[PDB]
Amino acid sequence: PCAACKFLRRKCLPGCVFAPYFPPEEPQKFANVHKVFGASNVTKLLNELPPHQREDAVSSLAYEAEARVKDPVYGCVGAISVLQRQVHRLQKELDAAHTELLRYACG
Amino acid sequence: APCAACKFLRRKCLPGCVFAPYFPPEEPQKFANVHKVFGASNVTKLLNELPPHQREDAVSSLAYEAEARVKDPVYGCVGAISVLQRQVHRLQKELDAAHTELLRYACG
Ligand SMILES: [Zn+2]
Ligand SMILES: [Zn+2]
Repeated sequence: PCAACKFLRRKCLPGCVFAPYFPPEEPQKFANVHKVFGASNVTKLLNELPPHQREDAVSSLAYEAEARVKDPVYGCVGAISVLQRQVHRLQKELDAAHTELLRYACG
Repeated sequence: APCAACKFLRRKCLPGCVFAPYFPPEEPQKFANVHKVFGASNVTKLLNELPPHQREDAVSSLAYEAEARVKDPVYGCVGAISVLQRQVHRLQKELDAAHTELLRYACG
């Protein structure tokens, strides 16, 4: 029984569409995804993808869902905002450093 | 005029519609993306998990996340995080090296 069928009460049949990606030892993975995206959407979105991309797709969904559970307002957009601010700060600092270095290089 | 959610769902946008303050008619693709990725029912319930003063930010985040998954159906906005993780590390390395070079100009 995969994590999905355990959660969903149903028997986990050969070819259960979640079993390849929701093992029972990771209950949190399916609970978060179901709460944020919904089991039906996930089946729909996985069917739209090449089979060889579905493992990475599930991993991304699980990451996004977990971030949504722990930060209901921003989810992982919060991380993106934090990282974008730090890029800006560092690029500003690098600007000053590069001009200082260029002045030294000119004698 | 019905909000973008009610126009998409082909239902009457009534006074008190939970979507109307956040899905204006001028931005139909915003709702279409959020509906595809999260679903109207999930957004309805999340919006009611939140106080009024956070709903606008929540929808903004959902919209960005859904648009990212339309553009990148595999990784979504996690691809952005991966890129930003690499870039921050790289810029920090470059800045540390520049500070080291500056000190050698003054001391070495
Ligand atoms: Zn199963
Ligand atoms: Zn409406």
